[PDB]
Amino acid sequence: SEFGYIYRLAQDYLQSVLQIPSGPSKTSRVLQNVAFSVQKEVEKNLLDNVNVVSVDTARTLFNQVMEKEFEDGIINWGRIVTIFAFEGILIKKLLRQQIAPTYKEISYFVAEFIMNNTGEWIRQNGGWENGFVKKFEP
Repeated sequence: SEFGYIYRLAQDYLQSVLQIPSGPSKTSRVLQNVAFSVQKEVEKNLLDNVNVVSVDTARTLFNQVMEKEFEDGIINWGRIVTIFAFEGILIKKLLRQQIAPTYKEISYFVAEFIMNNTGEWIRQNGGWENGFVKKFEP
């Protein structure tokens, strides 16, 4: 439910990256706008010499990059938006390099990280609808 909210955010962001067909919530559309901006820059600043052949590789890649994104233990909405930006980067490299034909599997370990590492802060700072949306909405 709390997890299930973040899973929907992650699933929505995935469906937008893959350009897949109601409609996301305002919260989700606001997140997708800011996340895709960050994604464009992060993919720029980095990834080639690593082949994402498996969803277990993208999960392993995700933990490696995000444990470094939060090393100092400081968190803010900008860092949390970078989580979704990196999920989009891994989907793209997965779609290309998967030695295989998984939407659900990626949404899950993105939500697991957010829930298990930022859930308390997100709540204490307004949640998605009273903290993130209020800060990033037009």
